[PDB]
Amino acid sequence: YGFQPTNGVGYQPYRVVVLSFELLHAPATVCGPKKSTNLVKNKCVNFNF
Amino acid sequence: YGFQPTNGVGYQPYRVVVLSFELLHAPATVCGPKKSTNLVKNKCVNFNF
Repeated sequence: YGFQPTNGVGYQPYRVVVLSFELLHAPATVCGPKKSTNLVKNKCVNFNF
Repeated sequence: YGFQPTNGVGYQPYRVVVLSFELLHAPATVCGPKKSTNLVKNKCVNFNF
């Protein structure tokens, strides 16, 4: 490449990262800040197990 | 000014410094990177006093 600070757009260097990840194949182990709550029973509730 | 990294030449910021010299009126105190020599006399020589 010929990266020079005087070059116009379409020639300046860009930094690129691609994120790939499997939806589900096993016990998942990568995810963010969801607060693990307690456990309730014998009631109609919604859950995010 | 509207300096943006996407701006083309003729709009990116430039840094400028100007140096002005007075042409000597007193014992000078800003000399070049020269080294002095011993003093001779009674001989045809050239000098840089």
